[PDB]
Order: sequence, then C-alpha cells, then structure tokens
Amino acid sequence: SGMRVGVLGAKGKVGATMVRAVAAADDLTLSAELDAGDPLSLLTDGNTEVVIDFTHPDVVMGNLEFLIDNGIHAVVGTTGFTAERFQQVESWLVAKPNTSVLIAPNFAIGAVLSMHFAKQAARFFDSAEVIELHHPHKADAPSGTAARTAKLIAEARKGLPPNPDATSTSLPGARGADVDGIPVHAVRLAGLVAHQEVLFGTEGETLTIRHDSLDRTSFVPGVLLAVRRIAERPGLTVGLEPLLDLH
Amino acid sequence: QSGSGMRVGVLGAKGKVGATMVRAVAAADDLTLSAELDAGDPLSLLTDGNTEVVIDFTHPDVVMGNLEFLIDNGIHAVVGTTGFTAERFQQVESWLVAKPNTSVLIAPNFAIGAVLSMHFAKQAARFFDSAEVIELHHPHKADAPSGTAARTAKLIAEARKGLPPNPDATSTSLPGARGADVDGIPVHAVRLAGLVAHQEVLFGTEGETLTIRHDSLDRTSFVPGVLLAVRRIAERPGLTVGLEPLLDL
Amino acid sequence: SGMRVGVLGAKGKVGATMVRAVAAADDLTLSAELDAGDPLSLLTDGNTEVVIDFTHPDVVMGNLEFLIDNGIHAVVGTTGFTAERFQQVESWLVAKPNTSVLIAPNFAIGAVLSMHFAKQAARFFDSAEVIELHHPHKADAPSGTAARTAKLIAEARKGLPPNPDATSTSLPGARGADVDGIPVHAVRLAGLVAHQEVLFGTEGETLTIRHDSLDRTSFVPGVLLAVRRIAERPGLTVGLEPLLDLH
Amino acid sequence: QSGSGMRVGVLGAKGKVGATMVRAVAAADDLTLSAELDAGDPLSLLTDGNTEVVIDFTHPDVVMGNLEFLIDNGIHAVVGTTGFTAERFQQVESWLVAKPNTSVLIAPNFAIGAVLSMHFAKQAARFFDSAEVIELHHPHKADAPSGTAARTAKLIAEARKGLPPNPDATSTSLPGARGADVDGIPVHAVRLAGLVAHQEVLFGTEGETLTIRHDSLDRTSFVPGVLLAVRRIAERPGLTVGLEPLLDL
Ligand SMILES: [Cl-]
Ligand SMILES: [Cl-]
Ligand SMILES: [Cl-]
Ligand SMILES: [Cl-]
Ligand SMILES: [Cl-]
Ligand SMILES: [Cl-]
Ligand code: NA
Ligand code: NA
Ligand code: NA
Ligand code: NA
Repeated sequence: SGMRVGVLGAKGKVGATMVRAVAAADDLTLSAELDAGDPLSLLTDGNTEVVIDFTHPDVVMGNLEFLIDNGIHAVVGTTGFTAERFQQVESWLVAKPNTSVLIAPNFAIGAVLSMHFAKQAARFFDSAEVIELHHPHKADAPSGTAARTAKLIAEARKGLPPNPDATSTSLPGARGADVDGIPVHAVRLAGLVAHQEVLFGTEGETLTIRHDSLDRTSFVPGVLLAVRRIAERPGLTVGLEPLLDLH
Repeated sequence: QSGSGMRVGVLGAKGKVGATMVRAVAAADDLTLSAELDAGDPLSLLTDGNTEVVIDFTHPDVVMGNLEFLIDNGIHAVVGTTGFTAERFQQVESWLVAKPNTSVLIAPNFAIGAVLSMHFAKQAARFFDSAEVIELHHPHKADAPSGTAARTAKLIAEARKGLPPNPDATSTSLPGARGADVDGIPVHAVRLAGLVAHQEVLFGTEGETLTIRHDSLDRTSFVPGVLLAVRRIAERPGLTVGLEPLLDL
Repeated sequence: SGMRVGVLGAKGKVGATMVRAVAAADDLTLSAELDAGDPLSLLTDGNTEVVIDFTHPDVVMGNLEFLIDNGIHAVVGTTGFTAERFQQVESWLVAKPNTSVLIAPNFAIGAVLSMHFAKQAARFFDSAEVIELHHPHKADAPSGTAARTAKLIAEARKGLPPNPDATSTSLPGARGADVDGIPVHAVRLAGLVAHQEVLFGTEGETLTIRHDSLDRTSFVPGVLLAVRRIAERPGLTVGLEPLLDLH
Repeated sequence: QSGSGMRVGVLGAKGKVGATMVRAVAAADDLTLSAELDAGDPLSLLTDGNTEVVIDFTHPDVVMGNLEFLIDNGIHAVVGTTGFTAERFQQVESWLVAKPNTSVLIAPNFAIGAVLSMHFAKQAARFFDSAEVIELHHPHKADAPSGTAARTAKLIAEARKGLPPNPDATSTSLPGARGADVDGIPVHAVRLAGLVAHQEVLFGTEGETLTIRHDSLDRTSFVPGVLLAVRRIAERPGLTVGLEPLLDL
C-alpha cells in the first residue's frame, strides 16, 4: 500500500537524514538506499516508484537518465544545474511523458513561502532590504538563500525607483552588500543557526517576513511533501513553490 | 491636450480619514479634487462638478443612501465605511445590475501592508503544525484583541480546517496565559505606551518558524492603498469586496 | 593543577550534561560522579574541592550538610528551598566560614542578565509586559522564568501607577495572565525551544530585552562560571547574579 | 505656602529641541518657565528673572560662553549640545572650582531607553562569544552607521578587551556583507522608509542569544530624560558627564 521511495547518496549527510525520515513515515516504504558503488538496477529490482537524490553534481545526470528511462519519479536537491543540463532533462522527459522530475534549491517549506511572500510584496513598497543571520562557522556571506531572495526582490521591483538613501558619509561595509540594488546584511553570531528577515517599508508602515530554522534538519517536511505530491505534475518542475499550490 | 486628472470627490471630508484623503488627493498630480462633502451637503454637488469616483468613509447609517445615489449616477465608489451585512452587499449588487459600467469597492482595510499580511497568513496557515497571533497596540485602545487580529485568526482557522488543532501540553496555568481562543487560534493582545498598531502572525513546525509582522507607525499609513483603489477602481466593473484583488496577486 | 569538581545526581539529565562539560573543560578535573546509592565519602576520598548538585529536593539537605562539614564548596541547582532550609544552610556555614554555597534558580547567563536588565529598566517606563514562547510539550503556562521575571518587574515598580490600559471589551484571556499587575503572555508553538521578551514603553519610545535559548544545554556556561568563581564569596549566595560582578 | 516650581530657562528656544523643551516645561506642574532665549537675547535675562537651571541645546560655537556665564551666576545647566573635547570638559571643571554649589550635566543622549540600552550592552558584552550591532533608520539619514550605533559598538569593544575576537569562518563574500568594523564589532545599517530610529544589540554563545532593542517612534522621545535631568541636576554638585549616573543604577 505505502509508496516505495529510494534514496540516492544515502551515506551523505542529507541522504542519511532522508533515509530515517522515510523509514519513520507510515505511508512511505524505503525500497532502496544507494550510494556510490551500487548499481541503479537495485531501484527497479525492488520496485522503487520515486527517489530522493542529493548526490553530487558529477553523478546526478547519470542517475536522472536511468530514472527517467525507467519511469521512476525524482525529487532532486543536488545542485550544479546549468541551462544545458535542464535542457537535457527536458529532452529525456519527452519520451516518458508520465514521469515527473522536481529540481529545487530549497526544500524548507518556511523558506519557500518566505521567498514567495517577498516576491509578492516587493513592488508595493519604496524600500526593501534583507538581513540574514547564521552561526559563525559559515564560509559564505551572504548565504545562497539570501542572495537568491534579494535577486527575486530586485526582479519583482523592475521599473521602480531604486531604494531611497541619503547616505553621504559612511564606514566601508555599513550599508551591506548590494545584490541587484537590494542591500543584504550578513550577521554571524554564535548561538544562531539559520535565520532570515526581509524588510519592506513606505512612509507610515513596514512589513517584515522572518524565517527561522532552529535545526539543520528542518527541510525534511518539504522533501517528504515533494515525494508525496511529485506525480501531480508531469514533466520537469523547477523549485518547490509550484507544488505548494498557492492560490 | 494632456488630460486633466481623474475627478475625485471625498464624502465625510471633515472626519479624520476623509480630511487625510482630501489632502492626499490634492497632493497627487494625476487626481483632481472635485468635491469635499460632509453631512449637510447635497450629493448633487458631486454631479454638478463632474465627479467620477468618490472616497467614502462616512458612517454605517448613511453609506447605503450615498451608494444608491452614486450608482444611480454612474459614479465609482471606494468605500471604507463598515457595517456591511450580507443583505447590504446584496442590495449594492442589485443596484449595479442597472448600471453595469459602474464600479464599487468595499474594503475593511486599505493599508497595503496589512492586506498583504493577511493574504500571507492565509497562504502559510495549512503548512505548519502551530499558528498564533500576537498584536500590540497603544494603551488607549478599547478592544482586545483588535478587529484586524480577530479577522486574521479567523482566516487562519478557516484555512486550517481538517488539520489537527495546535499542539499544546499545557496542564497547569494562570488564567489568561494562553491568550484568547479565536476559532482554535490563540490571540495575545499587548497594550504598551509608545506603540501604535502592530501585528505578528507566528507559524511553526518542529525545526522552523515563519513570522509575518506588520508595523504601522502612523495613523495615516492606509493612504497609499486608498489611492491605489481610486486609480484602479474602474478596471473591475461591478462590486469588489476587499483590496486584495486590486493588488493583482 | 586543575580544580577538582564532583557532580551529584550524575545520572540525571542535568548531572550527565555537567559530567561531560567538566570532562571537556581543560582547567577542571572530574573527581567524582555520584548518584543515589553512592556514599559521599567518595568526594573526600578523591579530594573533591567543589560539587555541582542537581539532585532532588528530598536529598539535597543531606548532601549540603556533608559538603559544608567537609569544606567542599557547592553549586546547587536543585529547587525546593524554603525559608527554613535556607536558614539551616546559613547555620551550618557559621561553623565553616571559608566554605561557599551558591543556590540558583537559573544558570543560563543570558537569562540571568535579562532578569537583571528588566529589574533596572522597570521603574523608568509607563508600561511593562512579558511575552514568553516555548515548545508545545511544556506543561506550565507561564514558565517559571517568566513568572519570576514579572515578579521582579512588579517589585521594582513599587509606588508607580499600574500599567495604563483602556481595554473595555475583550475575549477572555486576550490580555494574558496578571502576575502582580504585569501581563504575561505564553506562546506555545512547534519549532520553538525557550524564548522570552520583556517589553517596556512610554510615549515616544520602547525598550525590548529578548533572550533566546536554541538548545536545552545552554545553561552549561553559567554553571561552569559558578564553579570557577564560587570561592570568591564566602558563605551563602542566592542567585547567579552576584557572581557576574555587575558594576 | 506651597512652593512655586523650579525656575527653568531654555537656551536655543527656537531650535527644534529647545521649542519642544519649552512646551514640556510649560506643561509640567512642578516647573516654571522663567526664560526662553535664542541668539540675540542677552543672558542677563536669566538672572533678571531668577532662573535656577537652564536647558541648553544651542550650538558648539556658543555653548562655552553660555556655560561660563551660567556657572559664574550659580545657574545649573543641563546641556545636550555636542562638541565637548577634553580641553572643554577641563575648562568647565575649573570654572566650577570657584562655584562649588553649582551643577552641570553634559550628556550626548537624553532618551532614557537609549541610555539604558547602552548600559545594558556594556554589562552583557564580556559574557558572550559574539557581539554585533544592527541599526535601522529612515532613509533621509546622512550618516551610516549612526552616532549612537558607533558609540555603542565602541563601548562593547572596550568591555570585551582581552577576550578573543568575534568568531567568523567567512572565507568568501560580496563586499559589505559583514557590515562596518567598529573596533572589531560589526555594525549593520539599514535604511528603510517607514522607520524612525531603531537599534538592536545582539550577543551570542553556542546555545543562546540575548538581544537589546531600542525603538524611538517619535523624534521627541528624549523629553522625559531631559526633565529628569532638570529635576535632579542639583543632587550632584560639580560636573556630571552622561545621564547614566542620574538614573541611580
Ligand atoms: Cl552552513
Ligand atoms: Cl544557504
Ligand atoms: Cl482594529
Ligand atoms: Cl520544559
Ligand atoms: Cl522555566
Ligand atoms: Cl545618531
Ligand atoms: Na516508512
Ligand atoms: Na491633485
Ligand atoms: Na577536564
Ligand atoms: Na509649568
């Protein structure tokens, strides 16, 4: 009765988490747990219906070719998807029109909603800024998520005057990093995990959208949601947002 | 040859909202103030001066009379006045059948930020195990919780129908600690000197939380939404309820 | 060279955490790890200098009598200290004037500072309220910490007019719980751990003091601070605050 | 027989701060406005009307002249004017030796909330691995970061001397992402329409964080601290620097 779910990259950090979550879920049956060395025929041997793939950019295309050829739906968190790679995936899917592939940069439902909300709000305010706050072991400033969020905001603000700012005197860096005309401030503080606030303002009011992750495994519910719903959309879907079915 | 602006009248012009809108219409380059009426002024002044659209924040006792005149004369109406029952909305709809070109918009909130917040709360509500509302206002406010907080909590509850209720292990408590229960959604009302009008909607599931916060630092923060409604009101014939459709979300 | 630290109640949840932290600290040597059944003579047999005690209210007095008699300093997190118990501890200490005992309800440095700050600010504003937010497995609303904080605030506001409030119409519970004239609001939300905000306001400005704990073991640095500094104050100290040496 | 109030003069009375203080002194029941002077008015008006204390928010170019007169005449001074070098503070001190009963208070910030925040930041700073400042202001502000944020970061750095610096694994970044470095303390400056003046100081160690936030929603939020200084200024003979001693913390 339960949906048969395989996990590729099962010994990686994300994969191993997803293995546990699939096992715990009552309505999902773990049908495979593969890492480098394991033949993909194990997926078809055990009647896997959908896989979760967080492998490495160097192997994901090989995985996807097999999956699609065998009508096995794929929930993909692996990065490194160039325009040429997306195009290849699309062509493979022409031959297998009932197969579904989802490729998403972010699976945390809260982060996905937060980005969508920021996109909807952006054109209705004079000012927009992003503040992100993370643990002080993080290599990159600003985060991937903050940079992608600021780009969405910029894109949605097409044609608007830039953010008003009378700054004439400053210490270097005080106004943050400029991502497509949107300031992005990166706080690195012991005691934090992963946090992001998007601020919008016009004379008289402000609107703030804040996402807090308190545990590194907070994406799990979005991956499982993608697994349960992935077959609703035939073909290739990019990003988790369409799956949320926002009216 | 450049067209003069849209001719805008304001009803209830000596009220606090009206007077603000009078100033904002005068300041706007694309809008011409064609009337500023309060109780005692005949509505024929609107047609005498070729008013195209009115802003109406009057009183529930007069608004239906205003709307009947406006619709009969093909004058669009942006209405912030409350007290709209199902019977009243129906009456407005039937008046409009005879005047298909005319547009009426009735909205309980014109602050763009508050409208977006409620919309966001509605979209997020089904995706999290827990939802709560915290609202914070100046300490001269008569009602706890606010109208906006109560409406927000109701939208949230509605969108969560067929989900399990909020998890809560509370077995021992001081009375009131868990807030007011609005359709299974806790609502907490802070009253603090130095505040104006503030609302936070909180959503959570194990591992993450999402917070939507709206701050109004000035009582006149609705102005940009009323003006938006005025500029765009004619795009939709007939009756529109709420500002949200006009945002084109 | 390193200070010899024993832990009583070592198989309890707090004790076991403190055992690990003592072992990890370079300047502290774990000299005993006792639970029910173990004779206290093990403390003196192994030259223990200071103990951490998070046992049970039913045993703590017996522990303290022995510790004091043997000149062993005590950092005590166990509750259930009545006025009669504090008095007994004080009398035992008369005979042993160089021994130190610290009894504290809260060891998280951030929570201790937050309570002290709230106390200092309280008399300078027209309004004060407490919002606490916790995971939804918590039995008590409001928390112990929030209730103690609101009491400190009330006490510091002696003689002031009560909080201004024009509320004439309300749903039951909307204005929170009244702790000595101070509203306390208790949020219970999945995804949270332990969080507290104290809000102060007068016309024109507000001041907010917020403490966030993201992990249940965030008290550890305060217990260790108490252990390192406990001998600076002879006799009985109640609360961690005096140890922080706030000028 | 009930004593009339304390006789308070305001210098720079037509300036924005002065005019506000004139109104606040007039409104206060225990204080009598005895003078309201601006440039052009002779200081002898203060002694002619038996002024006991003045509030001075004038300009750095005149304040020393004002203070010399005030101290010579035994008139207490509550001073918000900036530009006080070590040489100026020393000059004030020496004037006061001759007039031991007189009190002068010079303070860079009179908002009680801002004074407490800085004090709290100073007390907390040595107890956490990380410290950062975020300040948020209206987008007409010329300077980034604000004066108050820069001063706060300096206090924090000073209180953290002999601690390891803030931990940070940043190896790759866009320019400016990590804020401005003020004495090893990151300071981030947000400029957003709809804001007034806001500051958050953040402290953290693995497992917990502590945040101190000050919000000013109105430009006149300093008034209660100036009045406090006026009422209490005579309790301390001589020169006091900063409002913090008067709070009795
Ligand atoms: Cl990371
Ligand atoms: Cl990221
Ligand atoms: Cl309301
Ligand atoms: Cl608990
Ligand atoms: Cl507690
Ligand atoms: Cl400043
Ligand atoms: Na399962
Ligand atoms: Na105009
Ligand atoms: Na050790
Ligand atoms: Na007066």
